[PDB]
Amino acid sequence: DMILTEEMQKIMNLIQDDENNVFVTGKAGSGKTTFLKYLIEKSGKNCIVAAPTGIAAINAGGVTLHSLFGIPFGPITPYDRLENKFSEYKVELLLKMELLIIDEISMVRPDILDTIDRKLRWVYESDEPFGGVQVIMFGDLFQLPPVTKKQEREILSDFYDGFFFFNALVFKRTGFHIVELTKIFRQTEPEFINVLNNIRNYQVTSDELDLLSELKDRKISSSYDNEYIHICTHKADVEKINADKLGEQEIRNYDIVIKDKFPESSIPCDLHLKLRVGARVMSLVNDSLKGYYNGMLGIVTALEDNVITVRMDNGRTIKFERYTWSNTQYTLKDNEIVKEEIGSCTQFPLTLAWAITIHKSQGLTFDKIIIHVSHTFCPGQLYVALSRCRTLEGIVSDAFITKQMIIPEYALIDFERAYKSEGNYYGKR
Ligand SMILES: Nc1ncnc2c1ncn2[C@@H]1O[C@H](COP(=O)(O)OP(=O)(O)NP(=O)(O)O)[C@@H](O)[C@H]1O
Ligand SMILES: [K+]
Ligand SMILES: [K+]
Ligand SMILES: [K+]
Ligand SMILES: [K+]
Ligand SMILES: [K+]
Ligand SMILES: [K+]
Ligand SMILES: [K+]
Ligand SMILES: [K+]
Ligand SMILES: [K+]
Ligand SMILES: [Mg+2]
Repeated sequence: DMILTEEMQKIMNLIQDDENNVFVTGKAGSGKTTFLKYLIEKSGKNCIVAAPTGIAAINAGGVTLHSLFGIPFGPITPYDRLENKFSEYKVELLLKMELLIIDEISMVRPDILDTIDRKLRWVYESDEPFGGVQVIMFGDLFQLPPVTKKQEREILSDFYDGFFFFNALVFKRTGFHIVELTKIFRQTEPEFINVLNNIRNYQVTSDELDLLSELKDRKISSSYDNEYIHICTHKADVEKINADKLGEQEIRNYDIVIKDKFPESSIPCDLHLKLRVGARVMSLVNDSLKGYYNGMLGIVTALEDNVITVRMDNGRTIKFERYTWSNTQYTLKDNEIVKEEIGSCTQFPLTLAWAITIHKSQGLTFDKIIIHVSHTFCPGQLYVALSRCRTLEGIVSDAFITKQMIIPEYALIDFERAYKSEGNYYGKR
């Protein structure tokens, strides 16, 4: 099924030289996550996969950056004392790590990368950036940026020119190639692709916003008994919609089981899943053999002790059983890095889905969406919402989309221009 595009080939070609660090990014729905999974499978026996959040790490089959490197919470400046001592076994592990793959790099503050650099140089007793470890980073700055507090920006401001990962001081001493994936798979309509790619970059014309005006529809947007999913900025609004529609009549509760070490912030499913016949639900896992994917929507038709029957919007009925997620850590076996399970959790891979937040929609595909617009969108939020849908016809909004809803981050525009001007490379050569 998978196509290896010229851009994907370029990435694989670059990493044949173990001195090359690489940032892989791409337009919405261009195969970043799929290609990450491909690269990991090809990445050999001294590779560690990490991500900045627990759910992202579980999804990637890796570990959190915080656990791997013992990173404290909050901003660390280059001058803050790093005394966090690793265990002997952790040191032995890191000394065998030849390649570090980081997913969702776009949400990582620059000081995090500098702390990783510092700790690896400490472990390797070396002046070489990252202790000489090869680094491959995947993300999308235009969809999934960091969220920072004012106090955090104020601490970092004396040391950093900006608050994205590429602002890390380590990139005065090393650098990375960039490959952007530009073949879009999710959308197929050139007109839709063109407006999405313009919105992505805040190069959109107030004149394209007319094409989007036809998406506004009061009746559909105010309906909750269709097969649209309501995409909202705020968790509280999503919770209210799902709770209101769930109601209190004939509800069944299904409790999570957690075994051993599995931090709550890593748990990707509901702790106490409450459903009824007729509830709109979304699948949380990819299982091609069983005929569902992460993000697939349906309606509950039956509830039993160990099976939840759901008629999916594609017409297929699926008997969902409980799914088990595995929490791992890396260890050594001989001189090779291997994974070991340290905990697990078990629950039906379903969640209520009349509504979803923009944040929880990240990376997912939908056929029919209702976008609840906001006059206080943050950068990338409208783009993420629109780019969830396969086709223009599947999108409805509750009000006209306007230029006020597209907030630019000019640092990102400048970054893109900078690396392109240097042969798709950023930092020290
Ligand atoms: N190499 C590929 N060849 C063919 N189809 C692909 C390929 N990669 C991805 N797809 C298809 O495109 C869909 C979206 O891929 P995905 O890997 O989620 O992209 P993404 O860039 O991570 N999306 P997003 O995080 O929303 O910007 C997949 O579910 C596949 O159907
Ligand atoms: K594929
Ligand atoms: K290509
Ligand atoms: K290749
Ligand atoms: K090296
Ligand atoms: K990016
Ligand atoms: K920099
Ligand atoms: K553009
Ligand atoms: K909202
Ligand atoms: K039960
Ligand atoms: Mg993705």
